Amino acid sequence: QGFDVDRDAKKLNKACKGMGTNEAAIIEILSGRTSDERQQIKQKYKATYGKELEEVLKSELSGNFEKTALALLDHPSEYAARQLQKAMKGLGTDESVLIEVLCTRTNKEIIAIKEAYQRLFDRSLESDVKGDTSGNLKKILVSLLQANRNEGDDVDKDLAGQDAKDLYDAGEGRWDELAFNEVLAKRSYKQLRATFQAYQILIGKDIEEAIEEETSGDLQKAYLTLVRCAQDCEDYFAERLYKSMKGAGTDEETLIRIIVTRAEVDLQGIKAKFQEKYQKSLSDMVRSDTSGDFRKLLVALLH
Amino acid sequence: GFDVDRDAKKLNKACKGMGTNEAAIIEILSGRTSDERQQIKQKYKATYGKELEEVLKSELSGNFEKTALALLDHPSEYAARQLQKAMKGLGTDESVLIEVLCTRTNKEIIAIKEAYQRLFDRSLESDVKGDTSGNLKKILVSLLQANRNEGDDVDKDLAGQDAKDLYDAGEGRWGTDELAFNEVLAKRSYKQLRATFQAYQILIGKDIEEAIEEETSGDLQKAYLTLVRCAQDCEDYFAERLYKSMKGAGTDEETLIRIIVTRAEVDLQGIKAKFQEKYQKSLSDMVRSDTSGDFRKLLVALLH
Repeated sequence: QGFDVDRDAKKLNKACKGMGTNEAAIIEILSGRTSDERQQIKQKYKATYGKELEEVLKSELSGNFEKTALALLDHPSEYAARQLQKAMKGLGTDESVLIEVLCTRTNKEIIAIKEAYQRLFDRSLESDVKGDTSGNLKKILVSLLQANRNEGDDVDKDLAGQDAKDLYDAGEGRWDELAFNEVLAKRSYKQLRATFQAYQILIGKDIEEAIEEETSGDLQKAYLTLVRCAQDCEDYFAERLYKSMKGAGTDEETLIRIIVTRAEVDLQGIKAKFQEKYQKSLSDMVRSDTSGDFRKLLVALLH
Repeated sequence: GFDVDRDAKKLNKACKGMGTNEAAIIEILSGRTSDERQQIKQKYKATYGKELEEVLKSELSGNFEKTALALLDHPSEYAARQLQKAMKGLGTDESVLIEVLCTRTNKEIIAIKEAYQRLFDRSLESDVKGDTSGNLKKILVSLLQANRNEGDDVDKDLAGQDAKDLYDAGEGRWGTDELAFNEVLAKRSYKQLRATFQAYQILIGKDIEEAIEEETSGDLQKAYLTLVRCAQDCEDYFAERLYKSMKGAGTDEETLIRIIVTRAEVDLQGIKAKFQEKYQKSLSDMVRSDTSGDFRKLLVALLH
């Protein structure tokens, strides 16, 4: 009945500036509330308005802005379970996500992940791990799933000395992998730090050199991850955040998983170690390697 | 302090606002012709000082953004983008390259070559020669010449003679003469090729597609069958490609967008009709069951 170019270009402007206002409100709520507060909001939303909040966002958000929003609406253990289930695509496939989660979680966190996995997918996380890995990698990951790591406060100096000697002899092929599995999975992080410094004194190498020389493949990555996590877990995640950005493609899945799951664990320590390690802030590199509403949400999560 | 009722109320306000704002964007991107929204894109830049495509990239995401930006490009430019994205190695896959080059007229092949030069400072013919191989390279370059006969006359003597040539080029015990198939399927008219196919059926007893499936292989076969099917019934070709791109939980949504967008003002209404007859269900219904979110609303709106 009459093409009005000025009318159409006007309500497009009104709609676009409305998108930015609403997304700003969504970003404000998701990045300004704790996980428990977000759970209270999500429950109150469905009671008052009769719809599941996660469902409403699925129908109006897209891309990595939607993935981050739904990740923040899950419990940290639930999103970790969704990440593990998504990454297990058969034997021989990439295992980095399974190594990252299991080698950096406490006993209570691993138990919460195993509970979430069983509830979300009607199967045990251990069964899928046994069917997706093999060799000594299966042993160590299934071992970590037992969630029985020593988590006391005390250090046994004589035990740290004996473990260091046993780890060196296992690299020489005495009584080659069962010793690394037992020490790295069951000793406390504080006990392992004493074990590593004793290994440096006795042998002359740091334990990471010995691992790089005596192991390879995904098993080496798991041992190095357990060592890095016990010495400085914030430095580990800072490097994983950095390496996931170098490139125009950018593994944004790793970016979301680390920022969301570690938010109320050690995200502030990760940001400090990141600045000290790369002379740039983690937030500054998000702006350099992301864009759109997804960048705006991550920057808000980094404060 | 922390007010749960306030934040949930603020969220419901922001959620209803995004539904309203997206409805306004969908109603315009699907309610205006390509020329009409080309004026809106330039009018938006003059009135508000920001390019519309850049404003949408910062607020839209996913395949909703991909469709929105596809509707704001000329169908020649978006076809050139699809070629540049799918071109990434000597082997790889050539589905997008075969689909576009074997279904466009001379006027449309030129506009893609022009847009590809303007967008990427590169020759589309040059990039094809580096990505393709074998006789698939020779036929796709031959289509890029945009010199196919587009007359209305049909030479019945030539249709019968080309039919004999296409049979002799596949019955040679030395090797299938692929240079002869590249000649007929690329330079004869669509209406001329139909007569060539009818003559081949009468002379040989096999359909021309049955002869291709047992005398060529790989992507060269896919290029031939695409040329035959678009010359025979191009609305039925895109009807199948739309159907098979959705049969599955994965759903190739890139192909779904590329077809609906590049063929919107060409023969999309003919594609929708052939889809209904071919599968007993409308394209709008199958899209409604194999997509979700604001991406589904924008597709349903594009199908009217």
